[PDB]
Amino acid sequence: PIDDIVKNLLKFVVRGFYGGSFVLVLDAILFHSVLAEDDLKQLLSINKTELGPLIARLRSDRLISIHKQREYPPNSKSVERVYYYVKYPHAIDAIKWKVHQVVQRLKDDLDKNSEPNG
DNA sequence: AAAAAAAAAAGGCGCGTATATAAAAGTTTCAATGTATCTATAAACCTTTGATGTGTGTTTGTACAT
Repeated sequence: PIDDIVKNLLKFVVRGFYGGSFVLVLDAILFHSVLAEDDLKQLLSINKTELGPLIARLRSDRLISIHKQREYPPNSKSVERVYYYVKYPHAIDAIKWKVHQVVQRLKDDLDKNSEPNG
């Protein structure tokens, strides 16, 4: 549905004005909403400084609200995983405002213009 | 008293002191990367100990032979 477009649109921006690797964490956790954190790390098989700053954007854009996918461990102890429960509405909401802001960095800039007065 | 082996002793071989020329080969040293190994630490359990509704309990009022 538009939900695919929502994910589609997320890919575009995360690849339009973002680097290529930005969408890799998109698709990986887009495969399954409630995903174990290591699975993406395991399949990518990459370092934690090749994953940390990418995780930053996912929550810096709030696109991947990594839900604490708590599981029932067999040892009777703590169990959880960073399952990116995407907050589709809220993610774009800032984005639209984010977009607006750069336009303000042009809508204001229209007065910084052609013919010399100063 | 006589024979044999090592030291006393010096002068010099021959390139370290620069020393710059340049190519030719190679080393080591430095730093980013990767990994098992300490640790605390706060988050797992287990036990403890102070606060706690209440099952059982003292007065009220009872059908019920006695």
